[PDB]
Amino acid sequence: RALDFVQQFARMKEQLDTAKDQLAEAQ
Amino acid sequence: RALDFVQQFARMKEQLDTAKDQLAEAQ
Repeated sequence: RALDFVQQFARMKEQLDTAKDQLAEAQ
Repeated sequence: RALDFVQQFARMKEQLDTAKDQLAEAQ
């Protein structure tokens, strides 16, 4: 309900960070 | 508790933009 969503949102934040680092490596 | 969904949609917006920029760099 709440804790599960917090974990999910931190997960997608780390997803975003991984995507940004991949992008930086690409450039 | 719609703040959760709004923040989630913002996260997906940022992820989508990152993926689009990755596509542009590959091109």
